[PDB]
Amino acid sequence: EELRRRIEELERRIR
Amino acid sequence: EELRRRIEELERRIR
Amino acid sequence: EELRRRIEELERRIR
Repeated sequence: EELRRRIEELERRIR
Repeated sequence: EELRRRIEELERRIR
Repeated sequence: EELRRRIEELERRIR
């Protein structure tokens, strides 16, 4: 969950 | 693999 | 650590 949520937040901003 | 591939796709776009 | 550090480097650039 920890790293998944951080990836998900980056994806909203970039993709 | 799941999270690795998503990081790899973000890296292509940013770095 | 591997994937964490890569996420951390992306976060510095985006957020």
